[PDB]
Amino acid sequence: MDIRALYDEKLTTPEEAVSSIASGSHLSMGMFAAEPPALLKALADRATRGDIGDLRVYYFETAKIAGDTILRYELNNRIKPYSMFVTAVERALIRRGIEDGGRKVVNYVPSNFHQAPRLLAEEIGIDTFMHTVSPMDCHGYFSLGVGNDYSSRIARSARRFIVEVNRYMPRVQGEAAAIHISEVDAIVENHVPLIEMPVRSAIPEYTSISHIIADLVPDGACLQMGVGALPNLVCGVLKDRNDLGIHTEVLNPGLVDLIRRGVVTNQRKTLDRGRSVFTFAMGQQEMYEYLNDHPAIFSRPVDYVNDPHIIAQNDNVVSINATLQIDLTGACNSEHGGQLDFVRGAYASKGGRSIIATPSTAAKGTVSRIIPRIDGPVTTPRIDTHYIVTEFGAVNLKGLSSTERALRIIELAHPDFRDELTQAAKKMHLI
Amino acid sequence: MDIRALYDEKLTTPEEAVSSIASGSHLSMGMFAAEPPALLKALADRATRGDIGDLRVYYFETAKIAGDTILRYELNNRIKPYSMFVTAVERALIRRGIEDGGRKVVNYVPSNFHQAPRLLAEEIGIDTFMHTVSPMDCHGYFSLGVGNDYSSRIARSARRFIVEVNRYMPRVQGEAAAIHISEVDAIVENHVPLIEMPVRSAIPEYTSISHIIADLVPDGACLQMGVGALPNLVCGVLKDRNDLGIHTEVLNPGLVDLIRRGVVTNQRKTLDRGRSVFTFAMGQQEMYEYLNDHPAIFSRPVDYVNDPHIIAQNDNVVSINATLQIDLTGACNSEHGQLDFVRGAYASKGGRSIIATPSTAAKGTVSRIIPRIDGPVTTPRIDTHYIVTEFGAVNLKGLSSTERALRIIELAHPDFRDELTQAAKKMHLI
Repeated sequence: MDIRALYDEKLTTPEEAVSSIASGSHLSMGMFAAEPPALLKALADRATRGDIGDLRVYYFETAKIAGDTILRYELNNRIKPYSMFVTAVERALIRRGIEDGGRKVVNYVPSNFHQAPRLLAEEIGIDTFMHTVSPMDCHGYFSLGVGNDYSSRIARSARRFIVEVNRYMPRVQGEAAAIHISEVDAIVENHVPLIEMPVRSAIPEYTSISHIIADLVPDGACLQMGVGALPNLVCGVLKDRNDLGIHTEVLNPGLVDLIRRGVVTNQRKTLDRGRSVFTFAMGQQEMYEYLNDHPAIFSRPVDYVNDPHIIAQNDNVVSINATLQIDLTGACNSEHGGQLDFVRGAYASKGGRSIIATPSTAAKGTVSRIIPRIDGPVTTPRIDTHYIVTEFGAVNLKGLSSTERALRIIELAHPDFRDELTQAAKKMHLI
Repeated sequence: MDIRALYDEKLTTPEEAVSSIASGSHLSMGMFAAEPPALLKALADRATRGDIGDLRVYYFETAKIAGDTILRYELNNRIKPYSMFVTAVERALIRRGIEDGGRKVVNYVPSNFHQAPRLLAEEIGIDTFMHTVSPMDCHGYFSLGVGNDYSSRIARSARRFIVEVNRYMPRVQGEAAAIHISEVDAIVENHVPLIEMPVRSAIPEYTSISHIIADLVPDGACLQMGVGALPNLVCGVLKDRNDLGIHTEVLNPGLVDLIRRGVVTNQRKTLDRGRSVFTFAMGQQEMYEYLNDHPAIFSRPVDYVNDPHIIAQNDNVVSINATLQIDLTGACNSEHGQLDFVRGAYASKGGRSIIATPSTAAKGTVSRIIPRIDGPVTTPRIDTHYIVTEFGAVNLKGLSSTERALRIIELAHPDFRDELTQAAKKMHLI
């Protein structure tokens, strides 16, 4: 009942906060900007001093904060990274491990992001959860801010929950987004700016792509949008629209701009009418500040947002994702869970469209991103692909034969490669 | 108003019935036993006479009926197979084509079985549909019998619907399973036994395997069982359970036996309480006869039955499917459809998806546990729940790549664990 008394009792230093984490246990943390830099530096220091060991850390969407501290290659023998998604940080480790006599240093845990809450809480189990939070409000609640995802579940299921208060973390309204002090085991404070998503340059091809994509977005569309230069530009094209909605996996600066412009009203959604729904947020300082106390933005846990069945309840969903390669069948590959939840959900939505877009080439036009056959596991299976788009147009693949697929996909390739690809298709018997 | 008058008006010969189908149009037909033999023979003949061309046929689960009629190789240029699953019949055509001068002769259409009704009705478009049906009842309705699937949907969407009345087709109750006479364009009669799935004999491993699986089936389970001896036999170890339910893609003999025995009450299901749900059926004459007018069996369309969200509604779902290979990561491969239930069972409260296979093939000489699947998979590794061989069961959910590989190598036959362990080390699955 005395919230200022509980806060003072629980408030401590980063060093002391992480000091009681058991060796040989399971720890998890928020995603990206949610990762708590002061707590993680102190924990990394505990390993450096040889005072903790055999600590498994299970997580998604790592940022420079985790990579610079606990995930640093030298602590790999004491803090074991159990990544459930592989980003730039793990790729760097993976390469280092290969060069060190094919040593294994990342313990990839295959999973569905939409199942993360259940996997972490039930099959795996998380003993300690750490997350950056907004400042306590006058009723005693902290907000997970940029993060909802699996965090709102694991913050509660973990045997200890440690928070890092940071005034740069927006106070976001959402389902289980708010956590009462009575539910927090320790508090440290570190007011420092949130980590930013790098702003990436627009290549020329995105212009034609954004216009091709934009023709495929109807009024009343309910947007889900990934990150990058391409989706931002698309958001740029949609500024003249009206009455759009948002139900997105990640909330990004392009989408927020449409909110700021009054383009997104959410009045045509079936679920969460009136509110922009997302499961975690990434962007730049201007966007992070804008989320603070916004009543028309509402974070929800990932097992809700990325449930394809939930997605489909909104009419006219448009899912826009990027990929690196598309093959002649055409399966798509985004590497070299998130996305796939929305491909399925958007197709299921009434009037819904799933769009996957890529420029037709890479490397100053020397490499085709339209290829004969993806190498190994794919991102988007060919049975799920709906609409693909390059600077040369768009194709809806649903119901097309293998031959019809190969022929139409080749026509989206750069002219320099159509002859080469046509030959490959006959050799593969796609014809 | 007068059904007897409408019937005689529409009744005709297979020849005349199919004589009007336009060249260059799209046709589809029921699955398996639903494939109308008289109508399809008559259609194949038009192609032989050279009286029809450029006809695309879109379908799933070919049966020797279509295999021996419209699908015969010599007609490939006139009746074009647009296959949405690839089974034994298409393999044979495809192999023959390669021998006929690297000629492309089968068109594969990638799809989700549970999207089949929409893909076919809306993306592809179907003009003529043909399906075997039970005899007209005294209210003027035929039944799709052993077929619902996408058949219920396309019978209505096609410009023309042609039925083959067969007294051997059971009269089955289900959603849209009954078709009024005013919804039918033409009728032919051909009373002949339905196609049977071959009965297959058990191999010894199924005995250990069935036990391991049985032990994973909780009180009041809601079953889906995959076609084949393995699932058929696990049904057998369940002769003793009580209050089981059925919500399955295919209704097979093993499941029907549990119904016959009173083991299945469906009283613990949340959806379709009291009724066994399936989307199409395959078995032998004894099972087909048993379905006739059964009030506790209810077919529903595949876009309902195979919707993972629907599957999950029922508590304690158990999905038992078989496969040919499991790799060390470990995805599964069923080829030389079911993914919906792998997803649905895991989502069910108390649900389990089980995929099982003997650990070896070729008299113990080939391991069915392999390092990495060659090409595209059936069940992806992020979706696999429980995998079973005669050496035990493992729940893969939440396991790391190392944890997956180590427990999986122990499910391989001992002759192979070392050879497999070394491959894993080389792949850095370690």
